[PDB]
Amino acid sequence: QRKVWLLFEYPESSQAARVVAIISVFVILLSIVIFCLETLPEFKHYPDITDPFFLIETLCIIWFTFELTVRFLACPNKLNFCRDVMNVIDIIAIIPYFITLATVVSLAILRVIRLVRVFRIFKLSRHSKGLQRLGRTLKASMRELGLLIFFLFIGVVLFSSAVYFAEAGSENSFFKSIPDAFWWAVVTMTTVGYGDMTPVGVWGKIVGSLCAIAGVLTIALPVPVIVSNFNYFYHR
Amino acid sequence: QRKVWLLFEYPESSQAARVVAIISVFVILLSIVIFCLETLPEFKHYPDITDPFFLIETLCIIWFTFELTVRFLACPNKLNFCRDVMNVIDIIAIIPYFITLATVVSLAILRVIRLVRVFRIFKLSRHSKGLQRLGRTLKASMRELGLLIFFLFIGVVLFSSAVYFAEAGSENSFFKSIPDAFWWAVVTMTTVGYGDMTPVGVWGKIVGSLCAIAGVLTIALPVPVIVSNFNYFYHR
Amino acid sequence: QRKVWLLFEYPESSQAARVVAIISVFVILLSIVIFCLETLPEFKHYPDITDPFFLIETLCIIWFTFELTVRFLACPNKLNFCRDVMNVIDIIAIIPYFITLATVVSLAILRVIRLVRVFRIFKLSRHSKGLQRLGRTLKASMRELGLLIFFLFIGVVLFSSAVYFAEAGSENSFFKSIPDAFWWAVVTMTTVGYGDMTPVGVWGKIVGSLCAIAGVLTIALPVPVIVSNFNYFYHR
Amino acid sequence: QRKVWLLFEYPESSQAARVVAIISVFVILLSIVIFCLETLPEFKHYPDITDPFFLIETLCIIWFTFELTVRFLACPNKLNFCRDVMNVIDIIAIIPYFITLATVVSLAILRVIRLVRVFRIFKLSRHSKGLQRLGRTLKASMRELGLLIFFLFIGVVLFSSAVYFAEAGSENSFFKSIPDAFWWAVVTMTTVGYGDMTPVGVWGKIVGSLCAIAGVLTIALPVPVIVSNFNYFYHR
Ligand SMILES: [K+]
Ligand SMILES: [K+]
Repeated sequence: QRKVWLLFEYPESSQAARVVAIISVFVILLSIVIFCLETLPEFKHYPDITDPFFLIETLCIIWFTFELTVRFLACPNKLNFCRDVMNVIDIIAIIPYFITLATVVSLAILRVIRLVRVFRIFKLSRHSKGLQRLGRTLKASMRELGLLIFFLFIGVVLFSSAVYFAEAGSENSFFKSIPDAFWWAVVTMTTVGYGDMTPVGVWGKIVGSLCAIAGVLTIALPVPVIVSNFNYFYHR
Repeated sequence: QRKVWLLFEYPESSQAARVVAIISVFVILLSIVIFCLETLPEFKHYPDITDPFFLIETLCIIWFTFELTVRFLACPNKLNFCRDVMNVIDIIAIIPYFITLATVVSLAILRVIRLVRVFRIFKLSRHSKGLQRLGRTLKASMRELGLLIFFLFIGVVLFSSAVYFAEAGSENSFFKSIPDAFWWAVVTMTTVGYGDMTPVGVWGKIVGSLCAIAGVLTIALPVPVIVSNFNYFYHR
Repeated sequence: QRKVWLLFEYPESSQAARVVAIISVFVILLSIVIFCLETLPEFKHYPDITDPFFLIETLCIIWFTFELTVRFLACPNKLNFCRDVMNVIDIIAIIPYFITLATVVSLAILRVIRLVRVFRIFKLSRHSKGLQRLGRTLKASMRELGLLIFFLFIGVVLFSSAVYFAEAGSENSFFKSIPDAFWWAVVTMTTVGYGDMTPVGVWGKIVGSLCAIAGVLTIALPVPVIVSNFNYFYHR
Repeated sequence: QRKVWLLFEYPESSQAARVVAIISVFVILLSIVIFCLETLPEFKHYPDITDPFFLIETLCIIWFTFELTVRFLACPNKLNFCRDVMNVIDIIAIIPYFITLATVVSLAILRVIRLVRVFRIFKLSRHSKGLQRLGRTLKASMRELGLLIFFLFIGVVLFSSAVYFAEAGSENSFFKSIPDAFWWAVVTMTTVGYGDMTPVGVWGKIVGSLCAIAGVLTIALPVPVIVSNFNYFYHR
């Protein structure tokens, strides 16, 4: 039990453990590539047993379930294994296949279950030493970042309402309502700035200028929040 | 008096005070949602007693006025109650309902008062300690932010003048005048960058490149201003 | 001499000096507003004595020349009066009127001399206490800003070359040559991001992705340069 | 040998050394300008001996090869000469001419070798005192910048998948597949924001809003990484 546990959990234990970690990384990358390529227009049909993409998916899922079963059996205690995030992300990454397999042997639910496979990238943090530190740094500042998001929501509602009320007098305005102007306000406060929605009126232009100024303010506001978490997790 | 105080003002004093604060936050959120929703194209008519949006608005306004009256009567000092901003934001948020009610029982004046109701968001700062801290941090750096805004205005005027004078030789130019170029210059100095207004001439392109460089400078500039206020209120 | 000095130069000396400084600020603002408003299509025709804009310009120029002559006569040293930038910005701002007046009593030369009036904003630095400090902060980091501009130029040339050579295989590409791609590359490295020029090819999209990443790098790069100048002039 | 080595690679050795460095900078700039101007439509043909754009190239390449040969012959040892980056970049800068010359005396391969001439800019680092410091600062932070790029890739894959799956129900959507959405997700996470690809659905707009928020996060992320490298290489 301990031997296989250190073989599958500690890649630095031996060369075989490093090989296992490398093959796990390769399988994760292959599954991600297959998931991305499956949606290409020239590959989709208008699934089945003979589909090569299906075969690669079965191989990846078989490896994932074998690794998960081995780790669960070799875990020192079941509660810790079931409570660890790096294992819950793995158990979420396998269920969408099994739901699909049951139908082989309503479209609204099909929209989300096929989506959940994107989380396959998340066990890369296990094998990436730097990514664990980055995740810890992000988590340590999650409260202040949430507060910043709340402030951004306040500003986005303010500017959306202002621009809609200043643009109500234009017959060709894109802003039909504040819920419609939310997209523009959040794409302005965060400095992306698509050309698909811009004010045309003078008052709308003034409100947009104020929103752009607030966006300049808010693109630099979380910088001190990132500091004192970064430069802090690297020296101690 | 003192019984209903520390209860309508201090949620942490008792469970009843926490319940009152929670219901106040819920009413604020409901009023904000109703304000944003009522202008949707499928909801607006082309007000009245039977309108459900009107009923929810009356409920929210009744709760707001009851809370404001209770707080005013229970305050230990009438002088500072009016001077406090957290109460002026409350008293502004109730006026537009009463103006609307009088007409039920110049159109430009009607649009601004309707916009005034959007200040309902600001009472959320009372129940959010983090928002109070963020507001204090922003207020502590108001003067330097104003200086930065003045510098941005100087740059925006300079670049609008430059781009208009460089673009005067093009018959298809969007920049008809310096006020027209103001929108583009403030959209460039801020890194939003809409595609609705771009120079087409070579000299216009050079001026736009210089404006973009100055925009990188002007949004990388207020970072140290936010610092020494953040990381300062959280450490002292 | 010394009586009108410390009065035309030091507003804080007496109430009369403060009044003179206030009237100078008002004249500068009026001249700037008139300059911006003169180019509006409604006011422009398709100059003369009876033009109200011309009258306001003559009043502003008369005040400027009177103030400059008084300051020059009252200065204790003629050598440094010309060398000081706050006086050279004044002396450029008066020239365009005199050139225009001579014609009333090659068109490319006419557009630049009209343009150079934009520098009327810069005398506001004399009467703004914080603008001088901000200018000193910017000047103290001029060399590193120039280094950053040189790096940005290197990156812009590299990415323009890459995108043009990866996009020449498309008949509908906007990039006709490296100078054409310069505009897109400097619009991408700076995070303005206009939609007027975007790659359409796959290789063009990859090069654009790399340019956008380098743009994030180059917009986050000058922040430490602004620091150690800001927070340095405010503490020492 | 040592005398000419000091004359060539040490611009501070004498006035002649400074002259040699200046002429090398001038030749590099001339080659860059010629390379950029060669692709202009007014100059391209639809090469030969009489082409002036070929003669300037021959002169630049002759100077480059003379300098390279002199430096190689005057070097103290061959290993460091062939291992130093500022010399290997010179090696890459001369080969493309010789390949072109052979043909005068598979088309895609002929195009990439033309592209690789862009590296002519990189010899400017030798003669720029501050560019070496900037390169050292960038190199010292390359390990963490790679991790940041990896995080950006994870986020870009996640958001591309989310936006494609949310936008699958729209017949007019621009997102045909996850690789198509990769361009938009990069353009969003980096705060550039072209208007060529935007979601139109409500769920697509929500996913785009989340991607923009994460883009603000990822543009604020690398600032602390640049610090502790800057302000560190310039003080010790
Ligand atoms: K931006
Ligand atoms: K943009």
